[PDB]
Amino acid sequence: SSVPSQKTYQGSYGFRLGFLHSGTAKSVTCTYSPALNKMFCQLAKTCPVQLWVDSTPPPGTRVRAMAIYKQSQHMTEVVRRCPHHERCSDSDGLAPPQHLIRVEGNLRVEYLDDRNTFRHSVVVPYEPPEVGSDCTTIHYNYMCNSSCMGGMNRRPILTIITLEDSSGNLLGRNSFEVRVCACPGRDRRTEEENLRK
Amino acid sequence: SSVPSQKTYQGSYGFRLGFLHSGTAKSVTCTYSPALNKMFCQLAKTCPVQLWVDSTPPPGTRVRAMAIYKQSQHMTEVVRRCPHHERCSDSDGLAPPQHLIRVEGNLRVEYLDDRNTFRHSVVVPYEPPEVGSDCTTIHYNYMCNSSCMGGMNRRPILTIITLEDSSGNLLGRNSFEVRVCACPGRDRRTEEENLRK
Amino acid sequence: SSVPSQKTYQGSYGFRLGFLHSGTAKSVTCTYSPALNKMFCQLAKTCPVQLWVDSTPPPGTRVRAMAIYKQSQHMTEVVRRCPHHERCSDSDGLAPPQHLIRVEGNLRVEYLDDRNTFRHSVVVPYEPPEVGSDCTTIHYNYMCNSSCMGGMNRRPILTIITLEDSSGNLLGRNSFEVRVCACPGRDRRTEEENLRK
Amino acid sequence: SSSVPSQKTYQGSYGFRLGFLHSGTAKSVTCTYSPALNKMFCQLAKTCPVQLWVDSTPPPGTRVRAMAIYKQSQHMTEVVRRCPHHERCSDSDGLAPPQHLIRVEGNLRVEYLDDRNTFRHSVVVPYEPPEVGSDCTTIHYNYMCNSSCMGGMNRRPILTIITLEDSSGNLLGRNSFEVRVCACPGRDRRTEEENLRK
DNA sequence: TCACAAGTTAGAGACAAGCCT
DNA sequence: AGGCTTGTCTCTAACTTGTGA
Ligand SMILES: [Zn+2]
Ligand SMILES: [Zn+2]
Ligand SMILES: [Zn+2]
Ligand SMILES: [Zn+2]
Repeated sequence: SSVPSQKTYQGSYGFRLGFLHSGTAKSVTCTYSPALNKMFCQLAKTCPVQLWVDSTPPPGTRVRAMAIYKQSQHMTEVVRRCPHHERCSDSDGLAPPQHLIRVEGNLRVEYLDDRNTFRHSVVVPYEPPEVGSDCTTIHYNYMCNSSCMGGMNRRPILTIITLEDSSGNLLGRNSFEVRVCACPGRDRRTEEENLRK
Repeated sequence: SSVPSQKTYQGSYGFRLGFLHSGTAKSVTCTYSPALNKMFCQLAKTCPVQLWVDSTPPPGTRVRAMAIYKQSQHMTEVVRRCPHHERCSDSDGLAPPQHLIRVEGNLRVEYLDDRNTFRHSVVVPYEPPEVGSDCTTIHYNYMCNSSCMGGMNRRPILTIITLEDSSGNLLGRNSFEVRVCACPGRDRRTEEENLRK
Repeated sequence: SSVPSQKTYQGSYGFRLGFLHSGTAKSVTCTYSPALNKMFCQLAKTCPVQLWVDSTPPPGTRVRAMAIYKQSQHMTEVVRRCPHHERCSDSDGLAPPQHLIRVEGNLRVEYLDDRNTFRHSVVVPYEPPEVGSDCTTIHYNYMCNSSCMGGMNRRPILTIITLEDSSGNLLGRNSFEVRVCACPGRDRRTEEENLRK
Repeated sequence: SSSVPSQKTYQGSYGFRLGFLHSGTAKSVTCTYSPALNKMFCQLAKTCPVQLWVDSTPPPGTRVRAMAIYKQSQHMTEVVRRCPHHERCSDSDGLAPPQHLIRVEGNLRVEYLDDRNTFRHSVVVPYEPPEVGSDCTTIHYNYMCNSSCMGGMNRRPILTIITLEDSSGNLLGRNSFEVRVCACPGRDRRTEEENLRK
């Protein structure tokens, strides 16, 4: 219920977000719009999100992803999966059915059903970039189209990536808008070229 | 799931179906296509169906309405409501959430499934035309759009109306196709003008 | 399945990959394209890969070969043999049926299943160049066409050659694209001459 | 290997004949029949209408079996089944076992069979008289693998044997036709015809 | 009554690509 | 090996179809 802050806060470690340049090819599964700060992606397909830091955080550091409705009218409402996809039986064996945001590839992922705020969140332990890399990449999945009747229902959302210590304190925070659709390449091009109005 | 017969059969009482002429307007809620034998109607809106008989059946006679998928590859599936709509709580106080076809106004209505075929059906006791009238009218509601994700899923259906004695024996039968869409007038006009081949 | 990095990393030893000049003469079994960094080869045929290093590594050092899908959409998916080639009598007695990449000769070869990751890989104990030669050559086999239905399914892959300490630490890695087809000479000549567009 | 059922056309005591729909070699058709080749070109999992013609209505309890056998002699004794790939992806009919190549749409009294001795796959429906004004009974068949499926039919042509049987399985009538399951029926039929003459 | 939003589908040739004249 | 075989791409588009000036 209570709205988590979305204010971009790099913190003491210079926590920034990175994405791949994929282009609006109309055959792409996931693309990012720097102008809109928005990720257009297909249902249940891979969403590569990069983590850039000026300095390596202490071990036991985890990262948290949470979805919140963008419009102020809907902010108090928890982001859940539509009743259909919830009973679709597509679980990876790790993620709860109702959760929208999943993490594939990571073995020690945890899924949170917040006792008080009722909000859904997913966490993985932070890992420094492999030797010679510049950043850590996390693959996210979104388990419902933005237009799904019974959940997001054509309401745009934001994904909040939060860097936490082992205790759960805030270290860094960044965010980006997400549209889950059938044609990311088409809808990104359309939406970008509509911003002129 | 064994497929109920759909062959029309007027029987010993000359059981016929009647409909209202509403015309493919722009703001119409329900419209019947004689050429297609198909009823285009909005979600949860009133669908008037008339019952015509040559001779008044014995008392205790019941009228059943059942929905089946028209296409052969889907016939063996039970027609229900989408996971979303069966949880929206729009219940009229009488109908169970998962039933697609409702009857409004009729207090002596019963909502049934079948012991073996598992199919949903709604019944009302047949009442003769009040003196002056030549038929009796039943108001049906369809509680899911034909395109409902998780429900009918863009699959067209047939509504089978059967005249039964108290025991459940067949007395008469008729049927028609149903599209539950947002714009009945538009979609009926489209399908009819597409039949020109 | 943790996504293994394709970060080309020569490390402290200057680990580089070399190949034989075989030419795109139709009727070659295995050829390498320097421009594409891509190896075109026939099914189950010998693929010579030689290892170039500035300084001889300590004994107990091993060389690991692993397959991975090039595209981001499929990167999360493990690389296996098609369901058909899995169950046909191919096994040399050493290699598991599921594994795509195997090593000819080299009796000290080991194939792992990676309980946690589930990713297939094959290892060889590193042996210094024989006297006169300036590199160590390894003969690899690819046990499925790139176009194998149910397997790679026309999706291009990369082979990740990693240099490892016995404990499994990273010393250096390189990678190259692999197309397993019927006509390597034809397909290489075609793909190279298409890059001019 | 597995023994070979006879393919010889035999109309029997009831004049059992096969009928097909005239569809033409369109460039977007899903199923077409070539009278010159006695061959049906069709897409995977798409409906294949097959008609059953009889002179005299046979006794009640008589059945209709459909079975696929390889046409070429060196492959006839091999059993025809779905490729290892298509076998493992749910295509479920709601009825049909995953491994069966030939399916039947609509008919709920369908049975998917496996011979005790020949180990061959076969699909059986109870014979039902023409609902007149039809002069024949039509059956919707599916083929759940392309003829070129690696690990399956593997580009080997096949024959579909339709047999009219009594309750016990005795032969009453038998006809057959060649089947190519491809992506482009209209193209492949037009090609092979324009190759047969002359 | 239109225009838009946002998921599903289609054309036949131009190719991909494995196999056999 | 050249020719052919045979399934896929290209993929806008046009078509669904519910929602909105
Ligand atoms: Zn959904
Ligand atoms: Zn619904
Ligand atoms: Zn294979
Ligand atoms: Zn197959």
